[PDB]
Amino acid sequence: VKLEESGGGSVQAGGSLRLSCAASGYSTYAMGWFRQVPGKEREGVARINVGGSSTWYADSVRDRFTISQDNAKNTVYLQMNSLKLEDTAIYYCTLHRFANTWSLGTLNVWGQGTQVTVS
Amino acid sequence: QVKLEESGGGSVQAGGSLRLSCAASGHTYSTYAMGWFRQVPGKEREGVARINVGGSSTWYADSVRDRFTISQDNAKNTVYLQMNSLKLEDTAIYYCTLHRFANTWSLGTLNVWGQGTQVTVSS
Repeated sequence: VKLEESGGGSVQAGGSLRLSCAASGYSTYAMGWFRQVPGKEREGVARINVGGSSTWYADSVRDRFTISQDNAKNTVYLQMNSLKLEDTAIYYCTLHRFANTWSLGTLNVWGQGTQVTVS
Repeated sequence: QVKLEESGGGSVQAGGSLRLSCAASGHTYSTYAMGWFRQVPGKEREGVARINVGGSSTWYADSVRDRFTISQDNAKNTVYLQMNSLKLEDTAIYYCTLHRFANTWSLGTLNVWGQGTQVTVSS
């Protein structure tokens, strides 16, 4: 399976950006984003069960970001709003068959990610 | 040193398709980022499409996702950009560009650059 990522770049504090990630190559699986701020370890940001319904957000982004899916297109979307300097990071699309394993990162499929720079 | 050899592009009516290609020669890494930026009239260059040569991950600008597709021939250090459903405002100079690192690639500044290939879209 391959991951096709979109979006990112620079944005003014308080603004918005939209990411997307399409997976190509299971009927249901977990997909979403982790991020890595320079100097920090990578951390989960948001997940959705593609082909299911459940979502998860890191408390630091809940109510500012929205994750959604297009299951027919095996694609997820991350609407990032109210951006803060602390959100500057590489955002990585990542997938696993199972949401519990997805949370750990270690066994996931990983994209090369996209930079988001909040000024 | 590394040289980027560009081909493709040209002119088409809106709704049509064009392809670009770019081959790197010289010192290349085991994996590296290659793809295109473009410079539309009045604007500075902006990232369009990236692939991890020697890997599989791709990235697209939001404005081109789904219409454009980037692919590779890893062993030939070549990438390809298939542009479908082209719009007037896809008119631009398209530059092949390379960096060792995908996230540095996105900045442009530190990349190796091709000469650029014109794309024009007529109504």
